[PDB]
Amino acid sequence: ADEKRLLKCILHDYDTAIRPVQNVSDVVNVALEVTVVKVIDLDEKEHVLTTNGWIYHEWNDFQLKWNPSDYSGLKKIRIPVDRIWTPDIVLFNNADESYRYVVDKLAVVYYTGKVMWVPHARLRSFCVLDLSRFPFDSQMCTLVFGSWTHDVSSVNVTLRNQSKVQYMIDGKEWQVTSVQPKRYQWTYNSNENYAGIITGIKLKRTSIYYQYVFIMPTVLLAFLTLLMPFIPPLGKERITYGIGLVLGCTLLLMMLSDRMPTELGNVPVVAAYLAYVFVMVAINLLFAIMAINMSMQQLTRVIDRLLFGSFLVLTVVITISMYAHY
Amino acid sequence: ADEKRLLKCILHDYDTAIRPVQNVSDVVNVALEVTVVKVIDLDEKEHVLTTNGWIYHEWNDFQLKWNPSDYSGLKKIRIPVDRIWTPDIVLFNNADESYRYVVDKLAVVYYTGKVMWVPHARLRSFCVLDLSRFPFDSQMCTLVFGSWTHDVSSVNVTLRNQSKVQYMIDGKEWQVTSVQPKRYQWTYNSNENYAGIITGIKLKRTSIYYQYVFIMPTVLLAFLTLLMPFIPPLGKERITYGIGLVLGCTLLLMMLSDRMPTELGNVPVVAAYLAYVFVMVAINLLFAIMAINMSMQQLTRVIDRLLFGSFLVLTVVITISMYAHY
Amino acid sequence: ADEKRLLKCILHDYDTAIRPVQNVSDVVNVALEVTVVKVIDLDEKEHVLTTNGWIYHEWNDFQLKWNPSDYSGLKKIRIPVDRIWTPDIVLFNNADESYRYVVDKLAVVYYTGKVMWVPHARLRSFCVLDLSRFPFDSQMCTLVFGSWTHDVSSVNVTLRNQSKVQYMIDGKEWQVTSVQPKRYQWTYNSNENYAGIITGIKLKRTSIYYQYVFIMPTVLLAFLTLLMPFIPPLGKERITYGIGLVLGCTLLLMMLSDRMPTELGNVPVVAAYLAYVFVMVAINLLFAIMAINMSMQQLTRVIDRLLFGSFLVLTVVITISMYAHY
Amino acid sequence: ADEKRLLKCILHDYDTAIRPVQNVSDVVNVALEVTVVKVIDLDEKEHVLTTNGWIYHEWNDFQLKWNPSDYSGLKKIRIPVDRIWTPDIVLFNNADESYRYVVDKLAVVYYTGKVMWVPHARLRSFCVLDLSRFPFDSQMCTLVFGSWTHDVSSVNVTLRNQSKVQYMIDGKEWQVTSVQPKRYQWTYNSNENYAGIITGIKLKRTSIYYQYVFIMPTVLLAFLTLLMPFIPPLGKERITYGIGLVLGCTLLLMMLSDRMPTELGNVPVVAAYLAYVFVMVAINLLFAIMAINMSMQQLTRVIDRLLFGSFLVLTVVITISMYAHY
Amino acid sequence: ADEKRLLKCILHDYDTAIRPVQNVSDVVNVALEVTVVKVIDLDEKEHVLTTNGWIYHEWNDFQLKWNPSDYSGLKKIRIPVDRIWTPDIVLFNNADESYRYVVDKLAVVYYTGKVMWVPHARLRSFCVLDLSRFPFDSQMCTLVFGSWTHDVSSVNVTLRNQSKVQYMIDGKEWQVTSVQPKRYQWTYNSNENYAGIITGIKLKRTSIYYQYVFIMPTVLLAFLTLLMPFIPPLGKERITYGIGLVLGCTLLLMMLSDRMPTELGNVPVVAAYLAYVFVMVAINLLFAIMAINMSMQQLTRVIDRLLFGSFLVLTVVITISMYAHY
Ligand SMILES: *[C@@H]1O[C@H](CO)[C@@H](O)[C@H](O)[C@H]1NC(C)=O
Ligand SMILES: *[C@@H]1O[C@H](CO)[C@@H](O)[C@H](O)[C@H]1NC(C)=O
Ligand SMILES: *[C@@H]1O[C@H](CO)[C@@H](O)[C@H](O)[C@H]1NC(C)=O
Ligand SMILES: *[C@@H]1O[C@H](CO)[C@@H](O)[C@H](O)[C@H]1NC(C)=O
Ligand SMILES: *[C@@H]1O[C@H](CO)[C@@H](O)[C@H](O)[C@H]1NC(C)=O
Repeated sequence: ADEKRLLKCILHDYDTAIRPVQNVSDVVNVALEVTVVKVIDLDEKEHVLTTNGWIYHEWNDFQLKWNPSDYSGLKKIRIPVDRIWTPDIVLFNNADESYRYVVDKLAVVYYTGKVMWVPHARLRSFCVLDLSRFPFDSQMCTLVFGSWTHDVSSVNVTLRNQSKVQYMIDGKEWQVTSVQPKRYQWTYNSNENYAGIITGIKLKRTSIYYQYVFIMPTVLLAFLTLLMPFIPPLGKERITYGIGLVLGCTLLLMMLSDRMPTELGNVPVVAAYLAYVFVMVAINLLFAIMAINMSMQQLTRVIDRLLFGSFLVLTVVITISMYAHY
Repeated sequence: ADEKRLLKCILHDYDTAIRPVQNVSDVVNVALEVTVVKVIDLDEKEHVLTTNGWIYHEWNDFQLKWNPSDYSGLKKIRIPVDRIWTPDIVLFNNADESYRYVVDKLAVVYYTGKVMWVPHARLRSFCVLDLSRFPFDSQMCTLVFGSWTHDVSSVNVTLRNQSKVQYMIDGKEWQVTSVQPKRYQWTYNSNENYAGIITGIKLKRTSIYYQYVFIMPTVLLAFLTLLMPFIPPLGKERITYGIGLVLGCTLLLMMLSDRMPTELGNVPVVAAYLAYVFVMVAINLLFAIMAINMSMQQLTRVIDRLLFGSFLVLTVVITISMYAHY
Repeated sequence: ADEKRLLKCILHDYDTAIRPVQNVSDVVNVALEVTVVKVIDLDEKEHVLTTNGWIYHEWNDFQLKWNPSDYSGLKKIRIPVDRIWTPDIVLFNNADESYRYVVDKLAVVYYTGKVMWVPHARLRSFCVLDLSRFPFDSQMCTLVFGSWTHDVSSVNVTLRNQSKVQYMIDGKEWQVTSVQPKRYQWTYNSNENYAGIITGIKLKRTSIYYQYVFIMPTVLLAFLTLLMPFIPPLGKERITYGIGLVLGCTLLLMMLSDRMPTELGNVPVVAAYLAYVFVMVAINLLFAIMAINMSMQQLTRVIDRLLFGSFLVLTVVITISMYAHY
Repeated sequence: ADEKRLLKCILHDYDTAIRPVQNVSDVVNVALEVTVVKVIDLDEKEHVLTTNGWIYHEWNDFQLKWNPSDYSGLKKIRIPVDRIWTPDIVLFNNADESYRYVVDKLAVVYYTGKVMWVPHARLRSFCVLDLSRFPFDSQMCTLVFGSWTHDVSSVNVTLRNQSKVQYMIDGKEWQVTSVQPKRYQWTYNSNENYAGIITGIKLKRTSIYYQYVFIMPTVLLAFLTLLMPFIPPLGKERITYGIGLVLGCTLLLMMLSDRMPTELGNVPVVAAYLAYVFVMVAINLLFAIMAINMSMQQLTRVIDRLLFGSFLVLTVVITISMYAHY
Repeated sequence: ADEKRLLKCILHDYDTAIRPVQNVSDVVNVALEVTVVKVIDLDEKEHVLTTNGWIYHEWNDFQLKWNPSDYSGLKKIRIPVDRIWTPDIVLFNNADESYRYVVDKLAVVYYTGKVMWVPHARLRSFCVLDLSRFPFDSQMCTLVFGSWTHDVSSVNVTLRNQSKVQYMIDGKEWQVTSVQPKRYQWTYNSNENYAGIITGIKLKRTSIYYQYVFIMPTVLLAFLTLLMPFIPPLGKERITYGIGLVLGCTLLLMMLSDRMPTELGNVPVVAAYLAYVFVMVAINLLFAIMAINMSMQQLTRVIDRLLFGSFLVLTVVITISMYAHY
């Protein structure tokens, strides 16, 4: 067949390690575009972002050159990348042992020498996230692609400006929206430059899981702690009520500590609210113990009334602040 | 032997990367049928479906052509796929790093050129599931198979209509039933088309695990919360009973939050019932605290009677609604 | 040396994909015997059985044939399986991504053409288990070995009847005993037959872990629930005692739900006993609340006496039934 | 260079599968010595021992033979094992899917034909452990190395008696000391013998983790249970104290069951002590309920005094026995 | 092209296993420098340090030698390491099964024969850590690189003194600072020396996670235990308050035991503080039980006053000591 003829012709002496430049003072312009098809997860316990998508490679191999008229058309031809040269472009913030692709067995080569690859992949990428508004947090995770072997004088990583589009994924957790990728240049020993593309995706947590698990038991334990100082001290049920709030808030703290990551810069607002509720139970237990201590003078109810007034107004302020965060 | 003769004959110049078409404007029709032998698990915590089954490949390789009379019969012959051409057909929603097969070492080739492969595999597939009726939920998970390298003008993925059958698996968790697969066409840059088969399987959770773990302690804590307002307030055991319900419902919430996934769109009905029980304990604690607060006028029992009446009728309505869900 | 001479002689034109039959209407009889050396674990949470053992292959390769007198003896010779033909026999219920062996680098070939392989392996096998008597359960897990590529007309999987022996392993968990393997024939599209061996091993759980973790706290919480109705109602300690049983039985339920698998057909007897204890605490709390409700007529002790009598006789019946299970 | 000359000379016709014997009735003596550099962990939950060390191979390859005077010295030469013959010696109790080495890329070959390998490795080995003295337990785990392909008539596994040394590792968990390795011979079908070395290492748990987590809360809950019968029954705080001990001992039991393995032969002494404390709380709750039951004759304090006396003397006996275990 | 000419010239007879020395009594000086770009995690539960960085190899290959004037410049050339010799330098304390690189597909070779490699990698390294000041602990973890095959007489591992720089990473967990690497020489059978570089990095935990999870509930439970002896004994709420502290401190202990590793040498200060709080609750429960025991002479308040005085002054001493640790 004619498809075997050009394949045996233009791969008769091809070496997969030779950089395809006609002159020694020349580079190859490798065009990249990462496109996410599905954001799988954002594991903040280990600061990784698991995602699925395809990275569009496009370079210009001048050694694979022919005219279609000698082969009766056939502009497109498909070669595995194990027999042609490929640029070593990997993630700059890879979060696993080795970088592997889902499909990497074919690459489209045109008659003009330009080569497309498009290997689909599952990318685990490190991305910095600040949990100062957990779980009502808007995020931004970056994927950095580039060459760690070839410098700028060997290859040139270029974004494609012909498709300056933006896309969105309406996940049930994250309302993922994309940011226009840019090029940022990393140096090496202040002489050699190692270029690379950077692509941000702006995650936005729209969750009903973390609200139901963390927001509503914390505000209801706050409600019970506010209901506590109407209990009269001379029956001996206020102290066991307070220690029940202590145990329930300890269980809620253990929930939160199981879910909140170790890799933490600032305290989340749900954690600060839970700490506020926990120390509020502590202060109310102090007031109950003092009240029953001098109950053995009996004009205690105005102290509990002003304590409920202060805790009511400050709890309304704190809850309104957390609602303004949401 | 004669089996070596045709193998050395029709693989004397075979290239595994050449697409087997006689004309350049021709495609190869690859027939697919996925068949599940056992659905292993549906991990909704990570939205994956682990299953075991074999995917039936069938294409037409015109380069492997011979007559049996020159080889004294032998219509069937078995070649490993590492020496012949195979289509790059993978899952469109694969949920692991790389796509691998359990057995992929043989493929049946006939004298008419048609090639069967049948590689058995363990497929981890992403599938969307809405837990609005957890755990009495009927589901539907899809397996999408297709080529991410060859377009429609190179290969053509075709369902086989000769076997339009349906099957079922009677698992102890899922009553798995199958749906007639169809073909859905995915586009690429609005010019190149990338076809593929889609196969739905309709899962149905028939579980006694999640009922015993979640349904019966929630309804029994509801029963205890309904029994609560018959306790007289002037003994100081109602408040510790209410905080015991608070701690028990917190433990049940921690059970549920351990089992309910983060990847959540809507709240499950067991979660809504547990939240209703938890806020019912909150309202009953408010009423008990108010009652013992003005116990220091003594006609409290009619308020507790009407409160039990309202909680009884609304609890019967909610439990009847959850039973109508089941 | 003479060992290289026959190796270069009878592998001078050997193809590893040719099925070794002299006539086209002939099969090769591959003799199998799986032998377990150690049953590692039975993970019922994922329905897998991890085991270690060697599978004894034995077939008849007529292409490796020589007389010892031309090579001065040397009946035994050892060839890696990468250079000779091997049958593609795998597990029919494999529970991992790919089937791999611990040692697969040598195979013994005799002068009569018969070939032994014996690759040792760690097998993860799916096996159906019914937990209707957890944890006093006698089990049976099956290992099915066969070819998914070669049919009956290509290879023939045969058990060896020369060694019809039975063995046993005295593990600290499982008293593992073996069952005589048999041959069961699986069909494919009702025309092609795909044979295979099946080997059952009869596990028997002899555990002191699950007894100490689950049986004794459940029966002691039953003992405390039986001790509950001797508490007089007019002190207000019966209700907090009952809610303490509620919280303790909730903790025990959370233990059991952590250990009991999701993949569940029937409720275990320890789970049914725990549910019975939990609803017994519910009924006793109902009786205590009713008693203290009409304590505000004072002839309550006969009701508690008959309640203890009914709960005593039915608890003795249930505990005797669970002991008869053991 | 001269280093390439002998490498091309004595590997000009080398086959990596030929067993290096001049006569057919000859074996090769492969000398083994495993040396542990660091014991990583002993996971008793899965009965594995993770360790790091190098296994010293030494055999006599008569096919790699030369005199140094033809190559101007160069007695030592270094060949990768992929081009020379190596014996297939693996662990007899391997605890992973496949046996792999950390470094296996070089092997030292001398001019006398003797070959050293020394591949460093991370070994996961099954070893039997009896937890009858957890966590004050002295242990012994074995590493068994041998060939599962070559029998005694092919290779001969030999310990080296020139280095009959013993070593020790002072870990913060295990005071690891080594035992002089010996040779134990395993049979196969009572005709073929499969030899192998066995090496015991005597672990000794010197832990402050398991003491602080398990020993001190159990003995302090025992202390509280002993303090319980001084509470007078006519205040209704003894029953809630006893149910608080029930809940605390249930939490401690859940700690222990999380840490104690399923793979259990005998109950640990900490588990037996916790069960004794738990049933002691049960007996004390029975005595408190009886006392408050006939409190409605008032000479109860001598019964509580003799109960404290019996529980004191038997608790001192049990604690002295557990201290004598330590 | 000219780039293929020298590649075919100086690799026309290259063997990848020959050590590149002109004389037999010569070594190759391999220059190493590990550089960390991001410290991923320090898992003290398994004593591993996961990090990302590149290790700078530099050796002198005299077999790859040419002048640029015969090839019109081209001093730099890039060869994959699979076709040239590379030194077998691995981690001496590797914490996984096999040592693999992220990128290892290129290596820069100059016209003077010196070869750079720079493979980026994710290193899991064992490092000793003493948790005597958890979580306010300054740490030091070491990465040891060297050859386990080539001795000092074959290769020579050398640090590069031209870049004696120090760097820092401002993580949200660890304020990572680097230490000047040195060379330490390991012996083998007291005759052969096996050199290697060692590089320390000085970690410093600056966390708000472990403080909020462990420090504040322990000090607040200490605060509640200090508030306990103002409760009058003749109401029967002191004992249930003390058992509530017992249950809350048990939950906090279970938090800490879940987070504190088994691999423990000394008790952490948070663990010692929690044990002190737990035994303080025990002593206060003893004093409350004694007080209510002889309440049935009534001058008890001075004993509780001196007990609060002693517990106040010793708690201030302990908390000031833990603050001086911080
Ligand atoms: C790489 O391509 C960009 C595209 O604009 C260009 O600006 C840059 O100079 C190029 N780098 C080179 C030629 O080294
Ligand atoms: C692929 O096969 C289907 C089968 O009906 C056909 O409808 C479709 O036109 C084919 N696609 C081509 C030929 O591009
Ligand atoms: C396979 O071997 C068994 C052994 O008895 C025999 O019964 C069966 O007929 C054989 N199958 C064939 C020859 O297809
Ligand atoms: C293997 O070596 C040991 C070393 O003493 C020897 O006793 C034994 O007989 C040898 N086995 C043979 C030669 O089969
Ligand atoms: C290795 O290099 C160091 C660098 O100073 C040198 O001191 C040492 O002697 C060398 N080792 C040899 C030549 O064996």
